[PDB]
Amino acid sequence: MGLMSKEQLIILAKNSSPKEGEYKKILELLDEYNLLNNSVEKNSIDLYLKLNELSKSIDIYLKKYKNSKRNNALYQLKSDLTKEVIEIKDTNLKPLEKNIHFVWVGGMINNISIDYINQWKDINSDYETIIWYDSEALLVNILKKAIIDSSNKEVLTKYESVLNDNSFDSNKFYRERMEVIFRKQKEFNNYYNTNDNYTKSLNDVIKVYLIEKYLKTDEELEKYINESKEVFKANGAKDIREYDILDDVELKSIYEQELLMRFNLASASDIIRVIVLNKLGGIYLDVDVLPGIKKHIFKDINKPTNISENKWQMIQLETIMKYKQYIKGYTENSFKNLPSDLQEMLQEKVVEKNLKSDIFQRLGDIFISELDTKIAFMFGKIANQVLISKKNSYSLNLIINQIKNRYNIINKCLSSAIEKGSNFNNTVDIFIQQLNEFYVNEGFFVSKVMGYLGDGYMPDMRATLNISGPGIYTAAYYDLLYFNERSLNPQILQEDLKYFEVPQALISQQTEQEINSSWTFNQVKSQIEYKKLVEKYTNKSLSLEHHH
Repeated sequence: MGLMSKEQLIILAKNSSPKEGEYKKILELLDEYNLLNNSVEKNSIDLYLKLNELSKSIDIYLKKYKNSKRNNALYQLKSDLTKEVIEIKDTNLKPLEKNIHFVWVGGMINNISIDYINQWKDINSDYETIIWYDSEALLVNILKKAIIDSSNKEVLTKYESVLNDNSFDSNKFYRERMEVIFRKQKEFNNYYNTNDNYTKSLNDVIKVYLIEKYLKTDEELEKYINESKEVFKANGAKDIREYDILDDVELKSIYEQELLMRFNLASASDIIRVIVLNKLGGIYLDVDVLPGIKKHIFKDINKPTNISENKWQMIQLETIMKYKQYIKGYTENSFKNLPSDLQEMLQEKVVEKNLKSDIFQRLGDIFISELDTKIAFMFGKIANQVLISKKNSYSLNLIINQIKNRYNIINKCLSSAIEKGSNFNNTVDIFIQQLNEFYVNEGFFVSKVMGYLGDGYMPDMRATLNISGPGIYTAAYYDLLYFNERSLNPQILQEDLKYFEVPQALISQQTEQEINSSWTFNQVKSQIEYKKLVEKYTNKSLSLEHHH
């Protein structure tokens, strides 16, 4: 079923007055949509654009004749347009390109990640599995760590005689450290643009800079580079510098601003995964996501009442790995603490299965609309750890426009702030000032991006989420469902988002590497990390008690 017919709307909206010109436009647009929906081609994108026309046509009538008796039928039709978008998205399916995309930029990929990736390769021989990396950025993590470690040492040496004084605390440490980090980020980019270094190979530039200013040896860095490239080539990885991934001059600059001025590798990967999925299609996966476990394996075992569903999945993965050894070295700590009769029931359900494909669910043939882009949910929230989309999808285009618009705003106020700012703290203050003065309409957005310059270095700042992360996907889905562009304050409910969910049957998210990497740089973890930093870099040790 689709939209109401034109004669159906005529009967619902009839009154004694003649048809207004704006009403006739709605009616002919409705006719055009319904004729479009009954054709051989039925192209999802062409149908969506016609709905967008219809939506703008209803808004024109509703604002010109705000008391018309037709408005009740017309508002109903307007509501139906959003429901119709969902129906097109889920019935005009085309086969998904059989690509599995992983992204690892900034350094060497971990060997356990290769093990996880290989589980996906084995189960989906009909898919091409690609590990995307950046051959020019293999030293970025080393540079970032060198910048952070020298800023730790610099601050802790400057305040060593006051670390146990009353005024100095962990929050003062991170504020003073952020000034040093900002300065050092500034130092590198000055070197990056000195003479002709901006046209030399980025990897060579970073290597020389690390030798020159951070006491690295050419031998040890060359070894890291070549050994990482060896792992990548041994697993059929693809360099983004060689497959025209960085075609878009705007997106390339955004990628490299995250890569080289914020050293925010999570954000840099947020960019690349969107670019490769839009260019080639398929499914993107974080390297710590494993295939889904088939529903019927453990169905007859009762989950203990206290144990969460996420911990139940951990136990299932641990059971599989303990008795099938698909990934060697997988933890069994959760399994070991279970009562022995539950261990024995879990073990039996695994040992009775013969094939790895009998336990894990293969991707198989996936059908999806050109309008769609699916996203994983974790704890009821959308997370871009898994994405599914055809190439050049309509929703990926909306997501790309969200990135470009958001970085346009951020960079316009960051450049203003850097010009007017004398240090890190007043640069941030001017940044926030400029954001509020010129985006008075968007206070929800300004609140989410305030801490851009401190993200990853300061406790309780994660602006990235609403610039390159899941926050832009919420906005893009609102753009699609309610016929808007580049919206910064979406009004979309938890129900509308779940029409975009990656089927849970396809993924196991509660893996050992996922849980290890899952963290939150909040106040308490910052205080723990600061406490260890003091003992590492000085001979003092943090008091537990405050002296009166």
